[PDB]
Amino acid sequence: EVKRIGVVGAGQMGSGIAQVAASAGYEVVLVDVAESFLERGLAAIRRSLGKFLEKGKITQEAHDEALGRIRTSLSLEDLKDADLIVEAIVEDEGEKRRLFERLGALAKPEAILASNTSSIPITALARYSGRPERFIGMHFFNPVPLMQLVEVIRGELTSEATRDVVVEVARRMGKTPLEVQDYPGFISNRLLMPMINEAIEALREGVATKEAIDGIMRLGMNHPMGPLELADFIGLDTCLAIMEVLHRGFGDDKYRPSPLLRRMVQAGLLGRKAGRGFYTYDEKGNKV
Amino acid sequence: EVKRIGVVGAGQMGSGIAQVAASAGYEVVLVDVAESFLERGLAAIRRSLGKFLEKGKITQEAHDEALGRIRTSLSLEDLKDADLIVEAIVEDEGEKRRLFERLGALAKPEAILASNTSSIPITALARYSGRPERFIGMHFFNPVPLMQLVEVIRGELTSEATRDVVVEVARRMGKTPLEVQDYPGFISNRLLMPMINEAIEALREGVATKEAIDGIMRLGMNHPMGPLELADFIGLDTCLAIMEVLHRGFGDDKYRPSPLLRRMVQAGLLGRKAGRGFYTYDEKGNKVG
Amino acid sequence: EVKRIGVVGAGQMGSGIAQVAASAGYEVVLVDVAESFLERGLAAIRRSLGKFLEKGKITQEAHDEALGRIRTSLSLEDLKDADLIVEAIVEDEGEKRRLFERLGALAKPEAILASNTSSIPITALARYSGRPERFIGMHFFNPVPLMQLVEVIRGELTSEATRDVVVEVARRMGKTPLEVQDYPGFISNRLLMPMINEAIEALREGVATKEAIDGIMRLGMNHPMGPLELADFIGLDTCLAIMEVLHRGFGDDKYRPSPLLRRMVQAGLLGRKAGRGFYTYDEKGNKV
Amino acid sequence: EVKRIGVVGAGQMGSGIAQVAASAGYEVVLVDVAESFLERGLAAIRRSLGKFLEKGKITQEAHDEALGRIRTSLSLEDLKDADLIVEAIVEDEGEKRRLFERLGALAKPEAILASNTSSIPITALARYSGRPERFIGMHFFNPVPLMQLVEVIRGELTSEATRDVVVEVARRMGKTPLEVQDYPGFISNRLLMPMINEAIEALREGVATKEAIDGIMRLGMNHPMGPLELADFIGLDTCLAIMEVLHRGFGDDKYRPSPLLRRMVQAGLLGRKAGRGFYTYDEKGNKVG
Amino acid sequence: EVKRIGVVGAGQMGSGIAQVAASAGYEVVLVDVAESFLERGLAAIRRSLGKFLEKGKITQEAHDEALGRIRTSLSLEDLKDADLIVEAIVEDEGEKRRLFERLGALAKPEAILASNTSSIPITALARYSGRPERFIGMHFFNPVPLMQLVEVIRGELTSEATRDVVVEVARRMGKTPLEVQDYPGFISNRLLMPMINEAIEALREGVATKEAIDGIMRLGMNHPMGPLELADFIGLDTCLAIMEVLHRGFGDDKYRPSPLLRRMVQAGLLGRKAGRGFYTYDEKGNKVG
Amino acid sequence: EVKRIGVVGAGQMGSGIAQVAASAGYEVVLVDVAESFLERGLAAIRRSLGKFLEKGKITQEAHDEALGRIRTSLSLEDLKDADLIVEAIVEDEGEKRRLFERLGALAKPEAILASNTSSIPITALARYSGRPERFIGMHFFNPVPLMQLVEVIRGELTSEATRDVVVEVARRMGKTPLEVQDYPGFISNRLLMPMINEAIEALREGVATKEAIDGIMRLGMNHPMGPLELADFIGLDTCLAIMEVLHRGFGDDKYRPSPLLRRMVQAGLLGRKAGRGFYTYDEKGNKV
Ligand SMILES: NC(=O)c1ccc[n+]([C@@H]2O[C@H](COP(=O)([O-])OP(=O)(O)OC[C@H]3O[C@@H](n4cnc5c(N)ncnc54)[C@H](O)[C@@H]3O)[C@@H](O)[C@H]2O)c1
Ligand SMILES: NC(=O)c1ccc[n+]([C@@H]2O[C@H](COP(=O)([O-])OP(=O)(O)OC[C@H]3O[C@@H](n4cnc5c(N)ncnc54)[C@H](O)[C@@H]3O)[C@@H](O)[C@H]2O)c1
Ligand SMILES: NC(=O)c1ccc[n+]([C@@H]2O[C@H](COP(=O)([O-])OP(=O)(O)OC[C@H]3O[C@@H](n4cnc5c(N)ncnc54)[C@H](O)[C@@H]3O)[C@@H](O)[C@H]2O)c1
Ligand SMILES: NC(=O)c1ccc[n+]([C@@H]2O[C@H](COP(=O)([O-])OP(=O)(O)OC[C@H]3O[C@@H](n4cnc5c(N)ncnc54)[C@H](O)[C@@H]3O)[C@@H](O)[C@H]2O)c1
Ligand SMILES: NC(=O)c1ccc[n+]([C@@H]2O[C@H](COP(=O)([O-])OP(=O)(O)OC[C@H]3O[C@@H](n4cnc5c(N)ncnc54)[C@H](O)[C@@H]3O)[C@@H](O)[C@H]2O)c1
Ligand SMILES: NC(=O)c1ccc[n+]([C@@H]2O[C@H](COP(=O)([O-])OP(=O)(O)OC[C@H]3O[C@@H](n4cnc5c(N)ncnc54)[C@H](O)[C@@H]3O)[C@@H](O)[C@H]2O)c1
Repeated sequence: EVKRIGVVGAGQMGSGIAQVAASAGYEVVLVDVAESFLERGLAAIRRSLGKFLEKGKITQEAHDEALGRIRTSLSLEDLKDADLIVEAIVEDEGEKRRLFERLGALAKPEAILASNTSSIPITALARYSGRPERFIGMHFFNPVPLMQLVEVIRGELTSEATRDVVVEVARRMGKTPLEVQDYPGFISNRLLMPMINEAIEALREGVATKEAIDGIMRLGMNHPMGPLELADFIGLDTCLAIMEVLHRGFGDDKYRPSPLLRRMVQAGLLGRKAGRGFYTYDEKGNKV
Repeated sequence: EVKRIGVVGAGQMGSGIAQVAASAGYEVVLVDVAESFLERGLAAIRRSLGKFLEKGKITQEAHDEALGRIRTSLSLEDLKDADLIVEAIVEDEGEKRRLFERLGALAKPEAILASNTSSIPITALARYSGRPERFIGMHFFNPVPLMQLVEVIRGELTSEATRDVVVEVARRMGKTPLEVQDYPGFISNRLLMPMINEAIEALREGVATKEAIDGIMRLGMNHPMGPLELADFIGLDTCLAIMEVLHRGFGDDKYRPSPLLRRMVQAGLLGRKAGRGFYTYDEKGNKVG
Repeated sequence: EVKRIGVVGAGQMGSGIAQVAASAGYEVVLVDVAESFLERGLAAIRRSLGKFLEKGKITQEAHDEALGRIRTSLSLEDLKDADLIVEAIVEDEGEKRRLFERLGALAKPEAILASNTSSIPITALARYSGRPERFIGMHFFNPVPLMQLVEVIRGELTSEATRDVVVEVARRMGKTPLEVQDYPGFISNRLLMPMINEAIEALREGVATKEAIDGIMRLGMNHPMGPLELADFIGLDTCLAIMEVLHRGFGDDKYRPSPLLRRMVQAGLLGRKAGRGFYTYDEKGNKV
Repeated sequence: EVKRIGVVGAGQMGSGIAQVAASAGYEVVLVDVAESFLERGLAAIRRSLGKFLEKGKITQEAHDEALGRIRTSLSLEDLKDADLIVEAIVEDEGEKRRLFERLGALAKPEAILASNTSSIPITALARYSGRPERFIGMHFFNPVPLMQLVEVIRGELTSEATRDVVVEVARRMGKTPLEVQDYPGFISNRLLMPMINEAIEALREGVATKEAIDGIMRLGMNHPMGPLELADFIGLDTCLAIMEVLHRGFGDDKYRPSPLLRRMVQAGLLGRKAGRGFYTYDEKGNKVG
Repeated sequence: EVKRIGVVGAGQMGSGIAQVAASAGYEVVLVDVAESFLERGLAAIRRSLGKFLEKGKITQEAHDEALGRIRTSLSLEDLKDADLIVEAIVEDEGEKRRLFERLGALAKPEAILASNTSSIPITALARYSGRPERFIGMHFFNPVPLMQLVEVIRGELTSEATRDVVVEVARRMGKTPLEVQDYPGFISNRLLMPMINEAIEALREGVATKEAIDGIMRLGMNHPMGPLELADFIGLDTCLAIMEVLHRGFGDDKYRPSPLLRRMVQAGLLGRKAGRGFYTYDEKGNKVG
Repeated sequence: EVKRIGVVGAGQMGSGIAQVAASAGYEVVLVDVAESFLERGLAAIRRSLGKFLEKGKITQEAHDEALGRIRTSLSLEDLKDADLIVEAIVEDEGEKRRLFERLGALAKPEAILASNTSSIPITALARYSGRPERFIGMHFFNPVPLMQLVEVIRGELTSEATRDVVVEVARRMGKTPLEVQDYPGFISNRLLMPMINEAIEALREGVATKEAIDGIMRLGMNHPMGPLELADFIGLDTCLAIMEVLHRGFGDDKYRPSPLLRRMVQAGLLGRKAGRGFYTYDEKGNKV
């Protein structure tokens, strides 16, 4: 039944989702708002599939056939016969709302619509879609070709059938789909971001240096990255937005953002992407 | 310096601290309250040093010399000339208080006293010791011979000199000492335990199953253990006690224990050590069913 | 501006290109698909530099410093910061196309990409690269350490700046760069291969023996090798592929391969590398 | 006298023989029937010499010089001036016969011809060669670069001089040549294979499990591999073929193949190379329980 | 349930079985027919335990306690309350029969009787014992303190319970018990001895020298000893007796002893113990000439 | 303060000294006069570290890191920043003199120079170095990775500081440094070689056979090797050279070489390395 997958957004996540869908044997249409963004997206797909081929993880045939199953477009109308459309556009409720109203109008009636959103309520996006029973969260992990997890998020009205289809797509993509209810932060961000926020509060209070905090979590807890270097990697603007969703969604002070996180974002010290957050980065990323 | 190290408590942590001190070239006196506990402790040390020798991490000489530098005793008086005494007894403020009053009285004036406590304020233990400028937290990670971290916790009155001595001992033990202020949860537990507590709240609220929660944190965040299986490993009684220290010490509802964590502890479902917490364990401590 | 040169293919030509780049003072990253091929390539570089040292063409210092400037790698991503990348992989348009799509995606924007291709249109490879203004033919001659010529081939879109950079690299390598337009056979193969093909036709027609044909061209025209022994040296499969490129590219019967050349290739009589073409060879490649 | 060695067959054994000949300082011409087979052969030689280099058994120079002494060819005529030609082609008497008739015709008169055959009579191959006095068995052990033994097998007509030359080549290859007469199974297969066959019969009779049989021979007799896991390693088709040579060559029921060995081969349960014999193997050739 | 072990025969094997039983924590009564034999037996036990102590494989305490658990006796009646009695007397069916009839009469009803026999059918000895369900083969390997293997041999009537008890005793002795059915040669001798016999036949036929035969099996097959030097080590009289058991028990010419093996035994060339078999030995048992 | 160790001579001793320095955590530069000698040296280091790894005496990490700390070179100038340089070249005073004059000129002023010489006076080599207070004997035992002893030899002018640094390096190498004054034969050779020489004289005089002499010293005195088999192991040329240094240095006939030792050396019967001395050896160096 699922043969054709639409992906909206050829960014960090959408280009990975398009790749894993194509590698699984699905026909893929990847949509964005400018040719330059589509080109940047297929460049990321060629680099990733290229590494899989180089290290003997896939054959020449599978490499070339996967690329052959990806078509790019500037036109949402080219998703009219997709069985599943995965949205991976900017993390902005207004933008996703306008997209899902359009997708609800043009997608064939049996098409499932899915969001890769980190933080926006699945139930709200489901209402904007006009087909809430055929709406679900399909939350991938960065970078998509390397991360086995899909967090599958049921909206209030998500049907059993919708969940079964998306769980099977994840399995065909070589992923482990784990199901969660639509509450603020789902599981992934609800568990991760308050610990990062607590590290930032400990830093503000002078409990320890950034090096001591990151070293304690790496060496003591075997986290691959400490929370402050991880915040820099995610982006401090993204960290703040997720803490605000927890604070506003639970309505509980428990989830208040660190005032130092607010201050860093006001300063534009947004992490690796700005060349500076808690640490300073050179042009390649790497700390200095 | 420091030539002679006392370790009080030949348990899970103290037997590891004794081993790493001995392997570093320090003379060690390991003290407990019964011969059976000392025997269990040196059995753990022989098993660990045995594995290091077998895998070529140490020589026969270093293996034999390390064991040769460890003496056991039932008498605190045998610590009278220790340069550093590390306490690793039961996590109970009253017990540690009575021990530190005794150690303050009998240890030579220049001796530094240290606690491996997970949660009890270093500043309070420092006052009980009678020598707060020569008191410090020296917080090791389980299992001590394998975990490179020492969290070094300054009490209000801990001197620069005391910190310098203990940081150097940790380096000679092959550890990375990272310094933290004496506030509830230090860094390690303040960051870890509220995330475990949040996983337990998500489970109570029906947001996901225990398998989905642990799988998401393992696969998504590359945590070696998910928070619920980790809670079982630490002990749910220990998890609840640390959340209570954060709640009482910060005085902030932010750190309130999950009602499900309280209920599990009331039921005696304490994790691996009880054969059941979030998961069920066999006699070897592996999941079953 | 050019400090770092990538070479893809540690074969007959790529190992020579890597050597002359290293001897010229450039940092070299030499890439192939297996460690054994890289080892075989640096063994050829050590043998050649060893002969240059023995005959007093270079000093011990220059010998050791040249080897010191060559790193081998199985990862194309190690060419991310190369100023110039020269491709010397198998003569197959599909293989080169997939390589150049990958190189275009991973190389820094200012990097120039070049092909050592004998026959494949530079303008086509330039399109596959995604950066045609920064694409050029850089055609070396076998064996690269000994042959002074570089044939520099402008694609339709090759910039003046790209040509200037590659002409300067050739000069720093001690080579004479001579410029040609991207048309079938360039100059080198367009002039050489139809004369070899004509010798094969004269042989098929019974006009003379192979010895008479090669002797006439050696003694009469002062060619170092007659065309039939030269065909055996190049490989009859390579001769046929070049004649096919001339025939298909000009679309002109003038350039039709000799039916005897087709027949020899069907028989696997490919020349020196098969132990037999027009002549019979021993294991060392001498006539018997 | 021996400067130039021909090897026919760039397979498992021939590529090893070529390598050890080249490492010993001989010029080697390695012959096969297709370029792909020659490429596969020199790939195996580069991998092995690469490991010798990595472990400090040889220098970069000796590595490069050894490879420099190996030339490949599709033409038997290129063996016209070889002093010694060692055949390591398919174990098929007809194929070896056609090869040895050709080699006898083209090799210079003083050239010695040798077979690596496991089981075909040396005396018969010697007759096919047309120079039986200059024919001998030179039986190497898998893998050739690692195994010190050469079993040197005299045909009925093999001269003293032929034996002396081949014994000296084996010594220059760093091998221990041990001399045997041309009778079925020589020594190696005559002694080994009937014991493997007996283990298979004991298994068929229900005397013990495969694990008990292999464990008894490993622990009791200090054999590195038990006979059933060894049969799987050799290939049950090869084990059956060698038992048939003993049975037909001695003409004695003493050497009859186990009916269970026949049945396993009829089923295609050939051992490691088929993914299953007595034991089951994964793609890497390790057992799975 | 097994606390007390009887061993009958204080020879090469019985003194080893007594030692490993004592080292495992069992009370041991070691019986023979003369004081000199008992003295020779405990001398071998002191030498072996002495070497374990010197090399630090055991403590002084364990050394002294093991010797303390061994009593010697000339009276079978001293086995009246043994839980397990292991026979290790001369390899003679008549002698073992008379012993087992006596042991069946005097041993307490729940006592298990076991034979270390190399070759005599377990089922026959079981019948002589009068308690076949409580009879089993417990076949140790020379020298017992060093060899991990026990071959456990079920008689036709041996109970599951008897097998379970003897397998557990072997494990407490630090051994690996591997189970086999009572058929001629069990597994160990059925697999080993026909290959030794074949080496002797190849030698008689002039296929190769003794050095070539032993060298081929050492270097080619990674056997620690070649079959001819191994035959000398075992004793050629023992080799012939085991081949006779295979020949008579299977009733199959396949297992006929080599005529050269018979001739060597007729000449008294019995191997190391006679100073000459296939090889010549000095008084220390090293090859000479 | 000692971080970087130079070793000159990649022979039997120098390759062992380089290995033990690298295993102790020092950065090592190993120098010789030809590539083949450096290759033979690192082959011996790989074989030795390989055996330590195989028998579980070291970890994979320690094995790989030790090899990673060794660089080879044909240029003494690469020792310009060594803290300690240990010479282990040919036992020839003229060669060591020319080396130490060069090392004195190029090594940084605080660098200590040490000789592994068996027999040449430390005080003389110290004068050739131009920095006698920073010169010392550091005499290792064959084979270096297995032998715990370092004989530390004070020249007339060797400073306390120089001795302290070299004693500490020996301890970090896992060795037991024992201090001796610079007089002929130091302690090791002064005690050992006259007893070997006496065994040779007893053999020449027909007092006993070589087997009786070696058996008496093994069984009676618990020497692991008898003096004649030991002479074969050391090399009879080395034994003679050491006896000559005792004879010429003390100026005392007491230390005259056995005429049979001179005769054996004149015949080239040098011991294991020649396949024959007092005993005959196979290619593996076992008696025959
Ligand atoms: N980056 C992460 O690690 C990560 C992880 C999980 C989930 N997410 C979520 O995935 C989504 C995408 O994030 P990203 O990191 O890939 O962002 P990105 O900026 O890399 O990509 C966003 C893409 O969407 C395109 N786009 C914007 N508006 C559009 C519209 N109206 N129609 C079509 N295309 C439009 C942009 O041009 C761009 O190509 C967000 O909701 C984010 O919260 C991010
Ligand atoms: N984060 C954690 O996992 C955690 C939690 C709580 C406390 N701890 C800390 O770890 C250390 C001990 O924990 P463990 O897991 O090793 O425990 P354990 O119970 O295995 O060992 C403690 C040892 O102390 C001995 N002991 C008790 N009272 C004593 C006394 N008065 N004098 C001497 N010995 C005495 C006990 O007999 C026992 O051998 C303490 O410093 C404790 O504060 C660990
Ligand atoms: N050989 C000549 O005389 C000659 C003359 C001039 C031009 N050329 C051209 O140069 C090119 C190479 O020729 P050659 O003779 O060196 O061939 P070759 O077969 O010797 O070498 C090709 C190498 O490329 C490697 N390779 C293949 N695909 C690869 C990939 N994707 N990435 C990295 N390495 C890869 C192969 O493993 C091999 O080592 C061809 O385009 C040929 O037409 C050849
Ligand atoms: N593999 C072993 O363990 C082993 C042990 C000892 C002896 N042997 C014997 O060595 C010989 C080779 O065995 P292998 O395992 O190397 O086999 P293999 O199949 O790996 O190699 C045989 C090679 O011979 C080539 N070949 C076949 N017919 C040929 C012909 N007529 N002329 C030229 N080349 C020809 C094939 O192309 C192949 O490359 C056999 O006689 C075998 O019995 C094998
Ligand atoms: N020697 C081996 O390698 C070996 C291997 C395994 C099994 N076995 C078997 O073990 C048994 C013992 O062999 P061994 O090598 O110890 O022999 P042994 O001759 O060394 O010991 C036999 C002992 O039994 C005693 N003995 C004889 N008759 C007796 C009797 N009626 N009552 C009590 N004691 C008596 C003898 O006095 C002697 O002390 C034999 O059945 C033999 O086949 C021996
Ligand atoms: N071999 C022993 O058992 C032993 C014992 C202790 C001391 N020593 C002493 O150690 C020194 C080394 O002896 P060895 O056995 O290692 O000798 P070796 O011949 O094995 O090694 C000497 C190395 O020095 C190199 N060399 C020669 N001149 C050189 C120069 N000018 N610069 C750099 N390298 C140069 C040679 O090429 C060779 O690789 C001698 O002084 C010897 O007396 C030897």
